[PDB]
Formats: sequence, C-alpha cells, structure tokens
Amino acid sequence: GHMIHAISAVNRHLYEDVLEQHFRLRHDIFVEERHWETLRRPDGREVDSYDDEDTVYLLALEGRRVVGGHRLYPTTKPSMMSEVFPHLAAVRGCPSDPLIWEWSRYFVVRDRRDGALNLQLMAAVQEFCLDQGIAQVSAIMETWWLPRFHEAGFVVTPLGLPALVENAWTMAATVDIRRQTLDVLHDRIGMPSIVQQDGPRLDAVARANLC
Ligand SMILES: CC(C)CC(=O)SCCNC(=O)CCNC(=O)[C@H](O)C(C)(C)COP(=O)(O)OP(=O)(O)OC[C@H]1O[C@@H](n2cnc3c(N)ncnc32)[C@H](O)[C@@H]1OP(=O)(O)O
Ligand SMILES: CSC[C@H]1O[C@@H](n2cnc3c(N)ncnc32)[C@H](O)[C@@H]1O
Ligand SMILES: [Cl-]
Ligand SMILES: [Cl-]
Repeated sequence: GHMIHAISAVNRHLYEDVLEQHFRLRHDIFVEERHWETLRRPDGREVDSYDDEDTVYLLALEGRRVVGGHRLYPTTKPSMMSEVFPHLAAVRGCPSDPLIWEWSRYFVVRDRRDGALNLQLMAAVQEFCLDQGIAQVSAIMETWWLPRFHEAGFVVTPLGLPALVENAWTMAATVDIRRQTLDVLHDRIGMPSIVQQDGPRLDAVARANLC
C-alpha cells in the first residue's frame, strides 16, 4: 500500500515534484496553520537553513500526493538546536555526532489526521534510523509531544529545562532508536516495513562523517 519514502541527495532526482509539493505544504501547515511567522516566505515555500544537500526527507506518499512527513538533519553540521535553541540543551549539551540526527517538521495533512498515518510516521523514523545505524534522533519540540512519544514507546532523554518559545512551552530532547520500539510499532501498524527507499543506496552515517 502507501509508504513513507526516504528522499535524499542520492535519489532526489526521482522526487523533485514531490519535494516542491512538500515545501508548499510546509508553508500551509507551519506558517498558515501553526502561525510560525518567522518561517513565512513570499514564494509560498517553507524552506530554512536546514533544507540543503544533507537533509533527508521521510515523506508519506499516496501515489505522488504528499500526505505527511518529517525530516532528518546531521548534527555534525550546525543544527537548529546548536544555532537557534542551544539554551534548551544547556544541561546535557547539544548533540554533535554522525550517529545522532536532528528530527523536525513533522506533519500530517488535515485529510489524514486522527487515522493510521500518524503511527506510521512514528514507525518510519525508527525504521530508517535503524536501517542506517543511526543511534538517536534529537529534537526541539513543544511539550505536548511527551505523551505522544510515550504512547509510541519512544525512549526520551530531556537535554535541558523546558522554556517558553514564542508563547509555547518547548524543550530539547533525544529519542533512542530501538529495534524493540520498532518491532512493537510494526505489530501495531500491521506492516513489516513502512519505509520505501527507491534509487541509489543512501549511506547517511558516511555522509554525516564527511561533515
Ligand atoms: C519531530 C517532532 C517531534 C518535532 C516537530 O516537528 S513538532 C511540529 C508539530 N507539527 C505540527 O504541529 C503540524 C500541524 N499538525 C499536524 O500535522 C498534526 O496535527 C500532528 C501534530 C502531526 C498530529 O496529527 P495526528 O496525530 O494524526 O492527529 P491530530 O492532529 O488529531 O492530533 C492528535 C493529538 O495530538 C495533540 N496535538 C496535536 N497538535 C497539537 C497542538 N498544536 N497543541 C497541542 N496538542 C496537539 C492533541 O492531543 C491531539 O488530540 P486532541 O486533543 O485534539 O483530541
Ligand atoms: C521548533 S519549536 C517551534 C518554534 O521554532 C521556530 N523555528 C522552527 N524552525 C526554525 C528555524 N529554522 N529558525 C528559527 N526558528 C525556527 C518556529 O517559528 C517556532 O517559533
Ligand atoms: Cl530553495
Ligand atoms: Cl520543526
């Protein structure tokens, strides 16, 4: 059926129209729904400094329609946490490791909310990272994510004190990538695999080491 596609520099030649579609959806969702005004752009494309040649996109596709997704960025490069929110990780420190990738821009289009897609996206990050040998993901997230992580069996390590970010309680954390976590989620989503990887093989950890 419908899968989450891993899109990176090595295979984005197969996904250019999907990528542009998702940048516009990100504008509709993060700017026009969430009112994250600092991200507003006059081209109607929500693209930031962490959308470059090293970004990996995990996008939920129904045919060629983007219905959800999230992205991963190597912490061996300057990251959102290290550059924008380092104060959120003052207790434990901002991650910087080929085996830790920064996880952001999680979305589900309105048509697919409160359905099966959300748990599939949770499974997708675990599946991709385990495949790649990535040990943890790091994130800056609003505190309402904590019960969502717990519901999916995500092992969470807070990195600092929660703080207000533009009127919203926000925190920095890592999530442990676990085979055990993934196995339970595969059972729950009723599929042995949720991540589709078309085109040339991606060696994410090798690429992060170059950075
Ligand atoms: C990598 C990640 C950890 C860091 C991030 O990227 S944070 C960015 C979060 N993204 C967004 O807010 C984009 C706009 N929203 C969406 O795409 C979706 O609403 C999702 C957040 C993906 C959740 O979709 P899904 O689980 O399918 O279903 P729902 O939308 O009904 O949400 C389910 C329950 O999640 C909670 N929730 C979702 N959005 C918010 C919010 N803004 N503030 C507080 N709580 C929220 C809420 O409990 C909701 O259930 P109800 O209380 O509405 O019944
Ligand atoms: C990630 S927590 C949500 C807050 O982070 C902000 N944000 C998300 N991405 C970026 C970025 N690349 N640079 C600066 N602020 C950002 C949003 O505008 C919102 O205020
Ligand atoms: Cl661009
Ligand atoms: Cl984000």
